[PDB]
Amino acid sequence: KVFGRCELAAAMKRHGLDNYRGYSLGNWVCAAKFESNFNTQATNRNTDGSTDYGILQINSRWWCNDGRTPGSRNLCNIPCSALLSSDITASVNCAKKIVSDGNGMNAWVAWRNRCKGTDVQAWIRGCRL
Repeated sequence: KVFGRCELAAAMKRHGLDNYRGYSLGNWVCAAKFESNFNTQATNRNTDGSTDYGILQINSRWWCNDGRTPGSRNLCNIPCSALLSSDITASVNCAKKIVSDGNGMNAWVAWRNRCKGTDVQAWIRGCRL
């Protein structure tokens, strides 16, 4: 499923992402906008044997189990394909696990690159929240 900027804002908000670990709602819409394009079915295949999955692009070597990624941990207890459905629960759930440990949304390269220290309050402007 491919989200529209506000229904993704409203959905991420449904799921308690607004202000989770000190990052406002727009910080998330932004990472997801630049990582996948609100495309929950996106898949990228890095160098190292890992692959990135869904709307947020979570990495198979720390976070999920697709079983073809060595050096695999399974910190989210999730198959990487649960990350590609249309409901963002699994992805939100695995996003909180990530962000929680100790680096923050710095975990996401695209937020680092294109959202970090920018007026992110502008990816939620307009939306009923």
